[PDB]
Amino acid sequence: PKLCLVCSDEASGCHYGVLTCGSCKVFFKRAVEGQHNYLCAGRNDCIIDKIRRKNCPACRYRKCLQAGMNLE
Amino acid sequence: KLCLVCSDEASGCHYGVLTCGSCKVFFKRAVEGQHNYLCAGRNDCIIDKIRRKNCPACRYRKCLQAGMNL
DNA sequence: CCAGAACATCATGTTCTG
DNA sequence: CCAGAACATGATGTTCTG
Ligand SMILES: [Zn+2]
Ligand SMILES: [Zn+2]
Ligand SMILES: [Zn+2]
Ligand SMILES: [Zn+2]
Repeated sequence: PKLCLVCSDEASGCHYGVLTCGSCKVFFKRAVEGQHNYLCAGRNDCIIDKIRRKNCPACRYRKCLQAGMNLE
Repeated sequence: KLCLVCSDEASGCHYGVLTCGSCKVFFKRAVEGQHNYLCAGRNDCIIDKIRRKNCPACRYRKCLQAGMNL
């Protein structure tokens, strides 16, 4: 098996340049195309795992960027 | 005038406390649903009009600290 | 005016299609 | 295999109903 570089769930494949799970793949594509602006309610360092990833879009988006996801 | 939980514009006195509509229904569903809420932070999230949706654990906790019940 | 239900929209995740 | 669209669903918020 292989892990999502963003949320540590089971990766489904290489998406947007990075190993990710399906949910993170479509989250990113949705985050980079739409207007959302996200606000972190903690300290910009929220725990993004399978359980908590939808708590903080802001921190999930940032982790997406830091892993190097991009549309091409 | 301001929701004690999220500082959004309150609507009336709900469950003991001046809160907004969204907080009223969140609180009732919280208590009467008993979901496993988990904070992604340190159990001290900021809860305002936007951030209240981020962390229902902290939101439900702040409701309690405000005095909401029944 | 307020509680509870009903409705409407959000946000997310799986599945399908190209 | 991967991207983009379509579908499915549970959480949130507003409106109606008692
Ligand atoms: Zn992921
Ligand atoms: Zn965060
Ligand atoms: Zn509120
Ligand atoms: Zn929290």
